[PDB]
Amino acid sequence: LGGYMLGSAMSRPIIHFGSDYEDRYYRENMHRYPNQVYYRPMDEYSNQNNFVHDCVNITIKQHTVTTTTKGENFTETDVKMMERVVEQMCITQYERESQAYYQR
Repeated sequence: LGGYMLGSAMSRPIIHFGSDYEDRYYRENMHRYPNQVYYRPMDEYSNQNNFVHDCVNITIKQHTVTTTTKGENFTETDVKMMERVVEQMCITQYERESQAYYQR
């Protein structure tokens, strides 16, 4: 875990799934959901979506695994839902730290 880092927090984003009900679905669960996302220090990774991709996957993982071991089976849809919301969160947390690189 401590080879990764958690950074700052934010409020939950808002992301349309193509179903006008699937969008509401996660809304009607959003009391919890992820609210912080896991990365590594800026070093070589430079991409847009591709920085986000692992950032998302590892956050999504840590937010699934423990929940699974509490008896809550997030389906494929529950997990894919989180991946979008974590994408926006990981852009935000990515960029927050790009600004701090420029600030040197």
